[PDB]
Amino acid sequence: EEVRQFRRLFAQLAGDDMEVSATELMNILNKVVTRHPDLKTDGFGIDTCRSMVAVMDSDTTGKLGFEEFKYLWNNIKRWQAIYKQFDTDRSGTICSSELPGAFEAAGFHLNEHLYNMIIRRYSDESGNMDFDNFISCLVRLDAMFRAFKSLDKDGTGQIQVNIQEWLQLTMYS
Amino acid sequence: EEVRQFRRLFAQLAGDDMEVSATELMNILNKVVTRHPDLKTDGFGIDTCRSMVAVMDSDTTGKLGFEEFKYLWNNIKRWQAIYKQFDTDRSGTICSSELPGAFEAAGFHLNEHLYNMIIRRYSDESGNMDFDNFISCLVRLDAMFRAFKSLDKDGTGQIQVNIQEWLQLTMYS
Ligand SMILES: O=C(O)/C(=C/c1c[nH]c2cc(Br)ccc12)SS/C(=C\c1c[nH]c2cc(Br)ccc12)C(=O)O
Ligand SMILES: O=C(O)/C(=C/c1c[nH]c2cc(Br)ccc12)SS/C(=C\c1c[nH]c2cc(Br)ccc12)C(=O)O
Ligand SMILES: [Ca+2]
Ligand SMILES: [Ca+2]
Ligand SMILES: [Ca+2]
Ligand SMILES: [Ca+2]
Ligand SMILES: [Ca+2]
Ligand SMILES: [Ca+2]
Ligand SMILES: [Ca+2]
Ligand SMILES: [Ca+2]
Repeated sequence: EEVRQFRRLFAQLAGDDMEVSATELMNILNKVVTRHPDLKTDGFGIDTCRSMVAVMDSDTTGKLGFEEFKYLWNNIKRWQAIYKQFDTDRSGTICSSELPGAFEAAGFHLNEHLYNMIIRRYSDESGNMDFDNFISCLVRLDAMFRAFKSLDKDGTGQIQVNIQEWLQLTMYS
Repeated sequence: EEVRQFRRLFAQLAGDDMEVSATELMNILNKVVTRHPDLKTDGFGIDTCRSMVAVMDSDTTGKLGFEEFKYLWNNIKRWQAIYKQFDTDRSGTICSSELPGAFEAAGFHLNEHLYNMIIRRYSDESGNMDFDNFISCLVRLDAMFRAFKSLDKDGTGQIQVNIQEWLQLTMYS
């Protein structure tokens, strides 16, 4: 049903090597947002898309297999709905006061300091975040929570990170 | 003298707020790299410059002050010299086989696994890395080593962090 449409989508996007490259992902995300005039964006750039692919590429093939792509695509589908719901002035962007509500709706309850850091890193000079920056941020945030969770086997809220794992987790992202 | 020139050029670049934004940095790196055609590039994009600024913004103003800028600039100047030196076929690009000499000359000794990841994230389908990607990689890799070492004064090879700390450390595009 939806399982067959999705499988078709992935097959046609992934093409001859049966995995989704950064460039394939970039072209599809740009194709789709082009149809949503309520999402303001200067575009999905290659560098951003290589970042998204690396962070999602948990088997280190270089590209996104079916499950990796499914996980990402379904996140974006939920996250775009959130963005539109929380763009309560229809600017096409998420401003500083809209951001906490949006991230919280996505399951990320941060604190003022962390929201300010993300606005600082991801939002523009007026404190507005456009749609590709918003998705780029959430992919990584979601990945970073997941990485923490894997390392926190005993549920102490502290993790021990060796230098090798640190370099992999930050450089292959 | 060189010191006076550097201060003038920074003052001119930083303008009214006396700090260098990601957009200001993008513009000057694109203007300078165009004068060095041996450094082949598809350009410095805004996302890559926002990341550089973020990783260099140690007083969290959101932009690079004089000392933060100088430090990034001096690294870029050393690193461009290494890129030219280790580009032995003169392709304007750093191939997989040229990369470790270059990283070794920058002071970094990474295992094969980490090279594979960096090559997948930053080089093309032929294993060639262009100049903006080489610089983006090195600015990040340096910053990540420096971050880890700051938190591991004793050289245990490990750091311990909570979720807040982990997010502050990693939430870098
Ligand atoms: O449920 C799904 O898989 C959907 C996929 C989808 C929607 N439009 C598409 C266009 C192409 Br060319 C392929 C696949 C498409 S419909 S949900 C939706 C918005 C939505 C879903 N993913 C999005 C990504 C981006 Br970038 C922008 C908008 C997206 C809606 O109902 O509006
Ligand atoms: O060759 C040039 O264009 C140089 C420009 C230059 C020197 N000092 C500058 C200060 C600012 Br705020 C802007 C431009 C300046 S002199 S060579 C140099 C560094 C260097 C060499 N190649 C480079 C490429 C890129 Br992209 C960035 C810097 C590069 C230097 O003297 O530091
Ligand atoms: Ca493919
Ligand atoms: Ca993969
Ligand atoms: Ca808004
Ligand atoms: Ca954007
Ligand atoms: Ca400025
Ligand atoms: Ca600063
Ligand atoms: Ca070469
Ligand atoms: Ca490039």
